[PDB]
Amino acid sequence: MELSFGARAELPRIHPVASKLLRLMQKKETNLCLSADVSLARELLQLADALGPSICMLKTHVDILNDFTLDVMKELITLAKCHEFLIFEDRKFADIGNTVKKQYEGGIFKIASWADLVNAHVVPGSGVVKGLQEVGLPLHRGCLLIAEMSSTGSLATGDYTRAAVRMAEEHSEFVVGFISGSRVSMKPEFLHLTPGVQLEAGGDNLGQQYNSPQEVIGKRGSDIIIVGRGIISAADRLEAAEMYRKAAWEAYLSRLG
Amino acid sequence: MELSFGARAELPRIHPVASKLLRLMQKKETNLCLSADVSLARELLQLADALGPSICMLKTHVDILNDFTLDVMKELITLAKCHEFLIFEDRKFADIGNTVKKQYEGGIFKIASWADLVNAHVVPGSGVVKGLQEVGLPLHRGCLLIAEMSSTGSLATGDYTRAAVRMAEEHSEFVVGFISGSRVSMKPEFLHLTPGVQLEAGGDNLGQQYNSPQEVIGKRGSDIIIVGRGIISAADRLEAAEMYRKAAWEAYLSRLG
Ligand SMILES: Cc1cn([C@H]2C[C@H](O)[C@@H](COP(=O)(O)O)O2)c(=O)[nH]c1=O
Ligand SMILES: Cc1cn([C@H]2C[C@H](O)[C@@H](COP(=O)(O)O)O2)c(=O)[nH]c1=O
Repeated sequence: MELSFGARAELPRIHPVASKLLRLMQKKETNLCLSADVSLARELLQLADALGPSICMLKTHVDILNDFTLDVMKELITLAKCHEFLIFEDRKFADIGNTVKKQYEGGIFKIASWADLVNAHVVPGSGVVKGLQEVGLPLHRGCLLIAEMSSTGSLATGDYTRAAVRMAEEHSEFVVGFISGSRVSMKPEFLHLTPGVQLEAGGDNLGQQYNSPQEVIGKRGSDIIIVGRGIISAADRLEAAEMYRKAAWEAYLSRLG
Repeated sequence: MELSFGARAELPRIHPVASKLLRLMQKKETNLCLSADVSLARELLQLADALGPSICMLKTHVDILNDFTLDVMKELITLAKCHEFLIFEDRKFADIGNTVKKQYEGGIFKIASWADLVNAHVVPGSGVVKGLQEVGLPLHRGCLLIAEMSSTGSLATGDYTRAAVRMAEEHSEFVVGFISGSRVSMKPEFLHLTPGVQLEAGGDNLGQQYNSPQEVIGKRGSDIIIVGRGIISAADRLEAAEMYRKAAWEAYLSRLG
């Protein structure tokens, strides 16, 4: 018996960040996360403003933002609050717990001070989560664990995926879901976000592999599609975002029955 | 048949950045990499200058450097040239090929412009290496693949480690070695760098596990020790670096018989 996003937002064990996300997904009829893989602050803010109404989440990539400052982040947060979407930073936390804590809080980027969500690879073992949560829990943040990857030759399969699920379900005070290609947890409190999404079949020239919104949401049971080039390379980015939103949303409704 | 670092520098298939490293290791009698996990440029540069003569490599951590600028990295290059050590940036590239390319070249940090070596996780598949290579190849950079991890619960074991070795073998134009706990390749062109090293037994409270220089160089067959807190937390970091250098160097000499 599958629950709607709005009902999942109310589950007793839901994490506050997941609840906030699920409520705005339901309100706005969007389960699309825009991957904003851009080099300029002006492009990031322009896309966030123009596409904000169509998205539940914006995945930032601050490591490639040539003119990052914390003032840009302040402005991005203003747009996120106005249009109602969460900010998910791309950075791949993937080190021992002692140093990921410093990477999350510190440096020039101060990721924990503006990202609602971050993601981590599980390869270090659960210390990666324990280190992140020492920063994320005081800042009321959530984390996604990379349980599967979309690229050719991915090693995030089999027992590796199972380890990611166990690590999430044992750190539910901080971990709110997964980056995955499919549903991997049977617990409805966890979110599933799927990159490697385009309307048409294909890939890229460096190992990316694409599946459609209907396949990943409808057949594979994921919750949210993450789309970069399928939107940003389109002539009309607003229309492209709307096409992806409508595709992902219908696929969700049809699985819901 | 074990070869000295100086002889390995002359191997037919050696990459130019590995040859440079192996030659300075032999010249200076050091197989120590300092893990400069500090948040201030002045401390980084003071450590690089004082410990430069004792190290073959300095592992930077720019994501935690609160006052990073490219001018700081210019001064680090000057010290690296003066004292003869390589610069290895910590950032754990762990994305699809198309995005890691941009992360390596771009943003504020412009890692490829100053780092001799970078490291990647192999979980995405070989596209991670191909994307980095598209930037680093003409710059005579090299990459290290994370084949094993030192932390409790590491998933970099078994077939995962074997996949890392195969990926390195198959990309030897750019991959010059491993982050590992032991020798994982039989090919002497490859470097093995081992973190999780301290003179004393123990660990940390976030899953780090330590082994001694004698164990990891002498018994486990690795080439270089990566040492952070064992040096950084000492009152006199120069004396500590010298203790680690002598331990790792004499363990290496023991192998040669
Ligand atoms: C963990 C993970 C991230 N991503 C990231 C890389 C890009 O920032 C984004 C996909 O962008 P794209 O839609 O332009 O291919 O998602 C994957 O594509 N696959 C994965 O498995
Ligand atoms: C890939 C990898 C990196 N590292 C990094 C994290 C730190 O920057 C450094 C170890 O620092 P430490 O000597 O203070 O524990 O090396 C590991 O400790 N283990 C690993 O397996």
